[PDB]
Amino acid sequence: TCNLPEHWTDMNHQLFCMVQLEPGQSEYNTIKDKFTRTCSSYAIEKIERIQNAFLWQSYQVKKRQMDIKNDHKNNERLLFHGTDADSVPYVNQHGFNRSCAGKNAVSYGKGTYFAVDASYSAKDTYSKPDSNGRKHMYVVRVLTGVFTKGRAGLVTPPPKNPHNPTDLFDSVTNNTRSPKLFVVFFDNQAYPEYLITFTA
Amino acid sequence: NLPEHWTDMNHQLFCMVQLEPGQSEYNTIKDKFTRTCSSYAIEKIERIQNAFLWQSYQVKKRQMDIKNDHKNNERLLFHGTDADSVPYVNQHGFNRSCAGKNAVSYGKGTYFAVDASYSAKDTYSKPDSNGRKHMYVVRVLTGVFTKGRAGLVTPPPKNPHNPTDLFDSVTNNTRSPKLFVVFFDNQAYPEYLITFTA
Ligand SMILES: NC(=O)c1ccc(I)c([N+](=O)[O-])c1
Repeated sequence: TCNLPEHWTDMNHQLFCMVQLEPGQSEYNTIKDKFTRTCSSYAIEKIERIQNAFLWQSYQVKKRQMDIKNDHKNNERLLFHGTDADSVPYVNQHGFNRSCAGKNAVSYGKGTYFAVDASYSAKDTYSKPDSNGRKHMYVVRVLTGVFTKGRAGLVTPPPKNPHNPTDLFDSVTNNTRSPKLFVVFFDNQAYPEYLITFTA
Repeated sequence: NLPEHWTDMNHQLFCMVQLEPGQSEYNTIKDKFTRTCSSYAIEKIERIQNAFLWQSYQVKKRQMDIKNDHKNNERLLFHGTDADSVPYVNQHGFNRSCAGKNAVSYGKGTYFAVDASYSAKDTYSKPDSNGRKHMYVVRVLTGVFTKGRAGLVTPPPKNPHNPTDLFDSVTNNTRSPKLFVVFFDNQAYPEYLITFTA
């Protein structure tokens, strides 16, 4: 699938690959710094770039649509998502699925949740340590677009005007002034870009 | 890249286009509907021109055609809905998070019927206060399918030792499918809206 970004490595005609990043090169350093800004006490085992051509293609289609609809290109944020080891193969291949969100982690709506700070996704309740103590967190491109405060029980973002109920916000947050989380409610509004495997 | 049979929308992104009973386009839909719904009468048939939904759906179709190594992945199916959901569906498609539970559930997704008679039941195409019932004709990427189960949140894996390689959809019966369930956004494009009455 097309418009692959220039920093991906050649995939030998594969449509999906996980590429372990070389420590000390610019790309690895950039992601490490984002994580260590709030997670300096954790130890990074490796960082992998997710090269999922089909997921990227569908995400970029949604990004172009949101850029057109909102009349600007300020629609993407880089956020974090902690998950358990058993969900990692699914996310790598299929992205994030609101139908899989826990349960008790839905306080601002029934969508997929993304943290501004890696430290929040680093909680064991999200990046559940596996049998060997390894924890997993994604660095995610998220199409947050135009957002509003969320609330429990939402299944889609609220409309921007209750008298035009189909023109929706793009995401919801806990606090519009100083957001710490964003929730998106549609597939392919979030692209898992890097996987960080780390320990306490 | 919008289809050439669509009306020129003057850079608008969404339009409903009323079809004329003369046309082959109208007649094929009427015939597909009447094959199992001879007791009902069509008020109108509208072509749904939704640029963004079409783009995302066509991307998914190309991906599924590549993955399955054939082009037998799409079926034209029916979906009855209440009038209050029509504005949302026209704009945003079918949302599994909004779907009612089916009387026989083969999974938690959006349901599409082979026969218009199924979608024509008042349980799905609920009559509005003016007696109007609403049924979509939908391009659905059914792909490779298996018999569903009520607990499904996505289609099951084809192979339990490769849990991420999924069937594309599920059905009530693989020998004689009458319903298909899909579990992802942009796997179904609402192409026509039939408004009909008893
Ligand atoms: N999976 C996560 O990183 C995650 C789950 C729930 C929440 I409420 C948050 N959060 O950043 O607020 C993150």
